[PDB]
Amino acid sequence: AAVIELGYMGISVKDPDAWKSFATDMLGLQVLDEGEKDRFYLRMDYWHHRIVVHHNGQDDLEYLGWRVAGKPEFEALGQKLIDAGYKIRICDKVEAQERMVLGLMKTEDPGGNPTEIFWGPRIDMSNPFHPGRPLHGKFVTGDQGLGHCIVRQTDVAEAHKFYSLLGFRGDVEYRIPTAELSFMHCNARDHSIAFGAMPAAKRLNHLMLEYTHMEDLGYTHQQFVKNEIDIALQLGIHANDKALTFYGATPSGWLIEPGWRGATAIDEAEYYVGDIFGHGVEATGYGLDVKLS
Amino acid sequence: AAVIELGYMGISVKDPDAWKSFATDMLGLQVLDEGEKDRFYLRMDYWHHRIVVHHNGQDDLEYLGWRVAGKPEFEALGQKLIDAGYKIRICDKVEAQERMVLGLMKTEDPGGNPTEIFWGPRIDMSNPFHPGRPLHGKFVTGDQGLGHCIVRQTDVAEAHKFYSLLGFRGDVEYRIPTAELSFMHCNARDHSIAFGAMPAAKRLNHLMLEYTHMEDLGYTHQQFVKNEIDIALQLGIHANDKALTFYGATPSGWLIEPGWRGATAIDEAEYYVGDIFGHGVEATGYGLDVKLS
Amino acid sequence: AAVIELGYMGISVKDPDAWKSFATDMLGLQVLDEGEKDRFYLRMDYWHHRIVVHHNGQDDLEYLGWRVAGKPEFEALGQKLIDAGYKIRICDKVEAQERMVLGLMKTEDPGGNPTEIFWGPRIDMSNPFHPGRPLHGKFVTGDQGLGHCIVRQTDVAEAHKFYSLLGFRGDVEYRIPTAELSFMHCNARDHSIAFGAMPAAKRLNHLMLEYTHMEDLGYTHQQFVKNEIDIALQLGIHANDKALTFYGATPSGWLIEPGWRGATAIDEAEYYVGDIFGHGVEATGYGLDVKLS
Amino acid sequence: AAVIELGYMGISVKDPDAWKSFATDMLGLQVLDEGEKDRFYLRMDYWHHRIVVHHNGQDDLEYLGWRVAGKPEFEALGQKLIDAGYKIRICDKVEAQERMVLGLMKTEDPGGNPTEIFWGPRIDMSNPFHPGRPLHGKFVTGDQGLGHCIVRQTDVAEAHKFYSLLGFRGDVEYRIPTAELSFMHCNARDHSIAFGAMPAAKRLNHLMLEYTHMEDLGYTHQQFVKNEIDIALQLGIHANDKALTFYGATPSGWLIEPGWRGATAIDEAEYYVGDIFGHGVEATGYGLDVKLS
Amino acid sequence: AAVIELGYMGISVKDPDAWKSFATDMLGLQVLDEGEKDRFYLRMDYWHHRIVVHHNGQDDLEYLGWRVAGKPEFEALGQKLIDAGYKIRICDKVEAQERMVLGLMKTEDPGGNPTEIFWGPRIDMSNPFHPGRPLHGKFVTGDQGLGHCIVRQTDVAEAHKFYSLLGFRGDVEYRIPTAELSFMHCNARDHSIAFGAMPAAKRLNHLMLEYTHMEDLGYTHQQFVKNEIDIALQLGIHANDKALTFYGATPSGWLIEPGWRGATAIDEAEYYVGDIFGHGVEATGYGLDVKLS
Amino acid sequence: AAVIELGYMGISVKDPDAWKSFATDMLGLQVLDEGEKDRFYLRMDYWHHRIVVHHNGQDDLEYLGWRVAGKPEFEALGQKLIDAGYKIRICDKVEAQERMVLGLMKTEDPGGNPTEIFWGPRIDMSNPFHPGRPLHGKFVTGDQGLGHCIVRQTDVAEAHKFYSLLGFRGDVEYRIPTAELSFMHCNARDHSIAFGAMPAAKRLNHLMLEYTHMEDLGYTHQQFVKNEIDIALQLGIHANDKALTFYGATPSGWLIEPGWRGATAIDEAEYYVGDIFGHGVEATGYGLDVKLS
Ligand SMILES: Oc1ccc2ccccc2c1O
Ligand SMILES: Oc1ccc2ccccc2c1O
Ligand SMILES: Oc1ccc2ccccc2c1O
Ligand SMILES: Oc1ccc2ccccc2c1O
Ligand SMILES: Oc1ccc2ccccc2c1O
Ligand SMILES: Oc1ccc2ccccc2c1O
Ligand SMILES: [Fe+2]
Ligand SMILES: [Fe+2]
Ligand SMILES: [Fe+2]
Ligand SMILES: [Fe+2]
Ligand SMILES: [Fe+2]
Ligand SMILES: [Fe+2]
Ligand SMILES: [Mg+2]
Ligand SMILES: [Mg+2]
Ligand SMILES: [Mg+2]
Ligand SMILES: [Mg+2]
Ligand SMILES: [Mg+2]
Ligand SMILES: [Mg+2]
Repeated sequence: AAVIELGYMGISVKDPDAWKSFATDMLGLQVLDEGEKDRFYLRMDYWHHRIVVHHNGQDDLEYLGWRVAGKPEFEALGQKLIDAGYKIRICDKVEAQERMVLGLMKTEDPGGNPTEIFWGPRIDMSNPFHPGRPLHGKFVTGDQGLGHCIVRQTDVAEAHKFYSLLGFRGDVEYRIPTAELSFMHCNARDHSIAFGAMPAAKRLNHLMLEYTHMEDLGYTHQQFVKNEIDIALQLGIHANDKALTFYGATPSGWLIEPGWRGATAIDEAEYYVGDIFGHGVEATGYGLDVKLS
Repeated sequence: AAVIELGYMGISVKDPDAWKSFATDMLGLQVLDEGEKDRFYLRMDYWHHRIVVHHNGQDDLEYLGWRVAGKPEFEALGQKLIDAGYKIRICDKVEAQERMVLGLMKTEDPGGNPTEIFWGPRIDMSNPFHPGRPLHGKFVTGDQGLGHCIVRQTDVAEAHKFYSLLGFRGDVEYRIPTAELSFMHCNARDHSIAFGAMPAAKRLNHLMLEYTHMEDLGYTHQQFVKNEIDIALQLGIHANDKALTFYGATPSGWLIEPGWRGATAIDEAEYYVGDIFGHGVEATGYGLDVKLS
Repeated sequence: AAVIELGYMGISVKDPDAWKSFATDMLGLQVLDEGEKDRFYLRMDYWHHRIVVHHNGQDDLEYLGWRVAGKPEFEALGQKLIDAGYKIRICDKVEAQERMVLGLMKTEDPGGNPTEIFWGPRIDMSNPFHPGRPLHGKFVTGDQGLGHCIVRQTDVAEAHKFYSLLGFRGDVEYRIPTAELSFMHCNARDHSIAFGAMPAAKRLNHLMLEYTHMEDLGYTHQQFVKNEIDIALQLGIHANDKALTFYGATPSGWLIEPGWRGATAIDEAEYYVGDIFGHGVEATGYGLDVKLS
Repeated sequence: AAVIELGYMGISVKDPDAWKSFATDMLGLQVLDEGEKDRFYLRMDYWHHRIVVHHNGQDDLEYLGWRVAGKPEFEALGQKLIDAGYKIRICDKVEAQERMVLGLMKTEDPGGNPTEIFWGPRIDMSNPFHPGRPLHGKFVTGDQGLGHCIVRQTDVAEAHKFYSLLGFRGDVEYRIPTAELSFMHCNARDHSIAFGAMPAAKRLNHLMLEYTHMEDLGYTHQQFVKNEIDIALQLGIHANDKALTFYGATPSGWLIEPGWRGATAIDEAEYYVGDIFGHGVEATGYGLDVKLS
Repeated sequence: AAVIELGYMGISVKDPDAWKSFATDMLGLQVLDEGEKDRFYLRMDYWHHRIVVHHNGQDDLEYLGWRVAGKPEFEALGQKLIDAGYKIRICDKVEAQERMVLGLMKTEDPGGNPTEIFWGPRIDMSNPFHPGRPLHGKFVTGDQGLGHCIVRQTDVAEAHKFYSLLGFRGDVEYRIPTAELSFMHCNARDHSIAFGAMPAAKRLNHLMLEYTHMEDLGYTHQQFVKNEIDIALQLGIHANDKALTFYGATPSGWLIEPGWRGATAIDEAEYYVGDIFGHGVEATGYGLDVKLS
Repeated sequence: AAVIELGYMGISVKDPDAWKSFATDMLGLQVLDEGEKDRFYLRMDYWHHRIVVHHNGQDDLEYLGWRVAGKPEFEALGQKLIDAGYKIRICDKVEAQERMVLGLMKTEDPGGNPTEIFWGPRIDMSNPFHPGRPLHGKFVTGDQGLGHCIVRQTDVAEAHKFYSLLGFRGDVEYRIPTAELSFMHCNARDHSIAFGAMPAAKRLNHLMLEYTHMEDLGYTHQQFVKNEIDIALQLGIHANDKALTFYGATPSGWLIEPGWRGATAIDEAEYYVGDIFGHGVEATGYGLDVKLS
């Protein structure tokens, strides 16, 4: 029994209108508004949603939702967490329905990040993805889940223990002149969660979303430049996942990492002291002032 | 040890002559009459038969025959069922020979549906399938077994427990505005058995048979229309298996679901609130008045 | 730990000169004479040999040599046989060297057939196979071992227990109007050993050797016809392995089954009541007077 | 938990300048000098290095570095070695940093060869391999590690026990008229370590490095001939790995075996009494005066 | 008979030392100096050279060398040019040897650009490409020739007539708000020559060289940024060839266009009014101040 | 209409017994003796023969036999040769039958080498190739014909004109420090005929035969070394065809070039000044004292 993907994430925001325009125009995500007073959804694929956007918010992560294959794996992982001393709560039907899942449990990772484990997402096969702007392609999701994030941790060894229990694999992959960053995978995506020991004002450092087409990544980069949105780290290729990516500001102040061409996760641990090219610092103050080239 | 396919099914009918004409002309199945006073066979492939048609009957399912790989799996599953508290009977040679199998056991699922577990079907490699009408292609069988059915259940959780013990995987896949339907697989066929909590006059709701060719599905649909046979649900594509199918009346009053292009089963649970298109209700009273589009 | 192929076989013969001419001209095997007074070898591939031909003999099987992957599997299987009550003898270096293997043990199957289990065959990569007559192709060996045989058994259930312990899988595959024949596999070859309950004057009923090319099978058949050698069963295709084969007399009186186009073994048990075509009886008295078509 | 590749090796040399010229001109390896007073590095691929060359040395092997997938396998193998009675030392951060690995332990094989087990090599993805002379291709490394070696052993059975514990598989593959040589694999490379019982003045008999291109192997052979460097064994093809190789003197007196076209390791043990062609003795005194053709 | 590739080009430069450092460090080309007083060579592949760099020069193009398949095509094209009224000179052996070709003719295109047509380039298969800095990959050459250029033309219709006679195909592909640019191909490279009506101080506007690997393109871009070399047009993707490219200053003042992922030429004419993304103007004065996004 | 392969060759020899042993043991060719007093045949494949060996001979080439597709191409090429001023003779049935072809014409190339053009070779599909020694593989023939040769020419331009008329393509490919050698192809074999201006005592310089397997080439090389047969040029790889080959003496004094891994012919002319590696001179006096490395 193990987590198999980053299924969904919840964020809260102070400016929902800015977020709708940002998500659609700058990224190509689809806005779905179900008429709820306090939230809307962002789509990437056939799932009803991948991101829940809550308003009256704190401009930060609200929860990560990690999928397991089914009820037997849900029950086994729950018991594993209990046996290891972690505190979990199995949610009732109302709470599961709020997330639009068949089964749901809530806990917190060792860094304080609200963590949900679920099975049975709602897939709207009748409602194909329709991007918020014209796209050459689509997003890479499927068995790789929605993307990845770096989140704050206060104790890297304890974080690693928790994510290992959940079925993730990975360790320190960068020693940057020394800062150490750890990257963990639960499927073919090179990593789904990553972290280090750096102090951080927010739970969320960045969210990476992956395009199928280089043309969409480039156009997104151009949208950031034309609209004069801060780029924290310039275009570059990571040594671990081999993806072409950049990092730009969101209206909430944490970063989005649009990217293209991520490689398959490997179980064999290796480490690097820098990236392949690029990812030079441009705008500062976003929690990623590392020297990568 | 696990069930690996829906190997055969037995039905009983009040009008065997109507069933011969229906099976051959409307569906393209092959009638095999071995001169027995009380039954004949329907073929789909090289197996001696896939369906036994008993006459002097009740116009309903008589038994489902689930295959295991061999004697060791047969013996292991038998003991598993006994240990879990289910009542089984290991059949003698005469009874096994009646079904034309090397080993046979009989039991009943929690909904009262007679359930057989066997190994070693008779394959007539010398006698290739010869359809009851001209076909462009053939049927999809092989590792996927003969097809799938929905059968009546009175306790969904108990049904799920039983089929899980037998090696099936699956859960609720549709929440239709709320009706919940569960679908379970034991091989690459998207599902082989499915059920929900709806009251039903018959054990059998429908049997799905899959053509290799769209042209045969379309011609079958045309045969139903031309002969003015009730179509309960119109052409459409299911969100789970992605197959193009419709549902038509059989002479016994339960439905046949001829189809084409079923997708591979997945172990990762998801659910839907509707189909991709179609499957609108036409004729009523057949136990499937759900809103799928 | 399991047997992985029929590695070699030993036979003894009354007329070694006739056997050399037969093996080369009629079958295309390669004769290798190492100058030993009491034996010579037959080759099929890069192995030093696949068949040892002893002279001053009884015109029957002397031993079957079953390969395991290595020493750990050899030791594990030896202990398994001991624990189950079978009598084995681990051979010393001289005896292992006689067979040209790294490790050797000797036992007897429940029908009295001398049975050897070994690891580490001698492969003469420096000495490519050179057939005893011109061939269009070569033999099918590799992961499938040298071929298959039917051998005499006195207790089918005990035979099955023994071969199952050794890692073989399979059961009754033919019910011929009733005679039952069992076929067991230990690799991709449809079967490597088979048996039934019929009385037999010899340990060996037949040995099947498989050509890569239909042209070589046909030419071999023609050689039997032209030289007026008894054909016991005519050309035909088996329902289990789908191979085109015939059965002809050897100088020792047991049969050779030259063949072509054998299918991959399947773990799922099925049975047949006849072959696909052919295999009609021609010459009688060879222990295979079954009705296969 | 098992060793997955020969990750690195350390050697010590009396003439570092001769080694730089040899490695670059004769073999095409890349010299990397980090300004350390007592060592330099040789590269083959993206790894920071594959060979450490220590100076003020003994012209022999200093250590073999065997990789495991990650920390869990490192910890499991360490405990396995302890439980079996072997003496290991888990290294501190300074020592791990010396080797540029995330975790390191040191021990000695039963023949006295210093043996290191590590996880997390440093990969310089920013610094692609740049050969020390023009090459048509590159080296075969990746999942196959850097190459293979024969090292001295005093007790073959004890050596085999040790490498088996580490996850290697293999046994005697040559009986050369009798000398027995054992070859063990831990990945797809036909073998990564090999040994026999012959007396040897040095720990290291030879190191084999594999080119992707035959043209580079041939040019290397020509470089040895033109520069009048001793060739111990002439061009030939091995019966086990099917590679085209020759053996030439290094400035340290042990042999390099440049090669091309190695086959995939097999778990099924076989043995040979000679090679496919070539590998005739030319220069003597290098510890490989065997008759291979 | 037709031109099949841009085989070589000659340039002349005022600062050969700056060009050596630029070509090697910034681009990864290989410098080959044959000891000639007035020139050196740049390599990209197995050809003896692709670019001749003459010194005591004008910082501009000296000649384009267009390859034909062999002598029959050389002779046919020569006669075609003569028959159409163009002035050509068939070169003697000394002149052909200067270019290291088997046959050579010299002419001038309608814009005054010295144009050479040749067959039989010198290929140094013994001397594999060795880049002037470490590269992840190599260059795209082969059937696509060395790259492409834009050169000055004074009469677009006459230029088109000339290149059409030589076997090129293509027409106006961009109408940029109106400036019209024409692009012509002679092989699978999307184009090998292009031109428009804009006034130009130099014969050569830019030369495009294509990497096999995105990582090398990105590293080259980084080298331009780090060394503060003018980038005329920023990273972007062309609508015609779909390549990712940027344009940077050379020491001669004309531009290099390093790129990656060019698409196959198409014979069906289409046109665009802008690029896919990027190629925004940065540094001005380089003859490409067009609005492409 | 064009020649499509080197179909057969005739040689005459002073020592037929030495030639039988040489061809079989040293090369693996098959000797076929039809009981004719003055000749025997050598086979490589299903053709009745590829080489006719005449005795009472001159130890040189007697004729090259070039195949055309059929009668229409035979008639067209005959008329082409006549129209161009060459002297041909269309052979009668007896003469065609001597060569075992359906149609035959005889002429002489400009260097005096007897040249035959034919259609309709005799293929003995009933008699598969059986090599004169054990082989790992077979020969490369099929659409590539039997091999290639260098033959004497007195006027290279006239030779080129003749072979061009016959449908061959090619030109000078080596300028060896200056000696120029021309190589011409008529199918996918890199070349089938080659020549230069060097004086030669014999019509035939060498015949190249190509193995499918490197192992057979290496074993052949070893046979030459062990039997102390002159090797004129050592193992090496040609820059044009990329084949691994060496050149050894035949009993007739001209050379055989056994080889492996020839590349596909290219229509685009290029030239080289040396080989990739090897082909160093060993034994002299065989008409190939060129410097190739
Ligand atoms: O996705 C990533 C891969 C590698 C990284 C390496 C260092 C910082 C951030 C990184 C990141 O977001
Ligand atoms: O085969 C099926 C797939 C999905 C279904 C969904 C809802 C009702 C029946 C269904 C069915 O027969
Ligand atoms: O190889 C065989 C396959 C099937 C058989 C079925 C019945 C008798 C002999 C058989 C046999 O030798
Ligand atoms: O790599 C090798 C393969 C086989 C061998 C067989 C005998 C000696 C050395 C050998 C070797 O270095
Ligand atoms: O390679 C190119 C493709 C398209 C272009 C379109 C407009 C200007 C330059 C271009 C170029 O160099
Ligand atoms: O087959 C050949 C290819 C290239 C050659 C190049 C120079 C001499 C002989 C050659 C030859 O026999
Ligand atoms: Fe990231
Ligand atoms: Fe259904
Ligand atoms: Fe058989
Ligand atoms: Fe070796
Ligand atoms: Fe361009
Ligand atoms: Fe040649
Ligand atoms: Mg990772
Ligand atoms: Mg399902
Ligand atoms: Mg079987
Ligand atoms: Mg091995
Ligand atoms: Mg174009
Ligand atoms: Mg050529």
